[PDB]
Amino acid sequence: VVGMGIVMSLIVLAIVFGNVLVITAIAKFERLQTVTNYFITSLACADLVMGLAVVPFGAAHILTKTWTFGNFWCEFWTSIDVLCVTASIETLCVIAVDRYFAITSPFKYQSLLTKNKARVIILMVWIVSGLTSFLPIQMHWYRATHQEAINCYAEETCCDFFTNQAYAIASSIVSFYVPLVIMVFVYSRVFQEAKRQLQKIDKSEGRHKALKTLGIIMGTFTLCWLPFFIVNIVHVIQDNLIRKEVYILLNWIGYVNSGFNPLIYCRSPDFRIAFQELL
Ligand SMILES: CN[C@@H]1CCc2c(ccc(O)c2O)[C@H]1O
Repeated sequence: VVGMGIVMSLIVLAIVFGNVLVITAIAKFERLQTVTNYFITSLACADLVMGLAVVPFGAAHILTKTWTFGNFWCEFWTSIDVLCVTASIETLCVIAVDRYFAITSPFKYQSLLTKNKARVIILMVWIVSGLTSFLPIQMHWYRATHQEAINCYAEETCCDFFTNQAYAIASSIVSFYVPLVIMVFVYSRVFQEAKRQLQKIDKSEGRHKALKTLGIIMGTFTLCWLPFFIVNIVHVIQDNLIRKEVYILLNWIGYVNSGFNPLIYCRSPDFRIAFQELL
């Protein structure tokens, strides 16, 4: 009777609105065009596809309980989902490394990062993301062998995710773990440098904020994406261990992280000034 799809609809609305506003603010105002702002543009683009194309279809599968469209559309949708997730995570890793190189070596920062090199870095990230998602799925390498997967593949009405051990492990390793280690090392080094500067100032002037910022940045990403990949690894090893509904719920918890990115990275006085004029 009552339609409890409002919670799913608001997620799409917020994800579209925030990313569209960020993209328009960067594009229209020339005062915000900076090398560090191209990575934010790429991340916003990845988040925007997902609200428009993955969440709306996914909800219909959950609400209608059937996949009206064809099997080819299942393969295409799964490929887009994997592509966008891995691209967003790798963009976050690139942003962290850029901040590390900015803070650790200030004299050589300008030569290390130029407007030309950022283009190549972004293109390499997107190519690596595309190789992981489209090529294996579209060539039918990831498919399993057990009977339930075969029956699901044969029917053109159902649409469920079944994968084998090698693809699951390699996909998790490429998408999540190496970027996690890189960001951990980056932010530990940045925190050490900040603490040294604070103690120097205190020892100079004889007459918290960094911890809060790092906590926000690391904690939102870890809480959003860490729980899903653990069960992604586990469910292959032990088939009866984890039920499906938990898998879908954790995967949808992971999707919400796309709508939060403007809250963490975008805000700043210049971005606030830009946002004031548009609305
Ligand atoms: C449709 N759900 C998929 C299933 C597997 C998977 C996801 C995201 C990133 C990956 O590296 C994956 O291997 C999930 O979005």
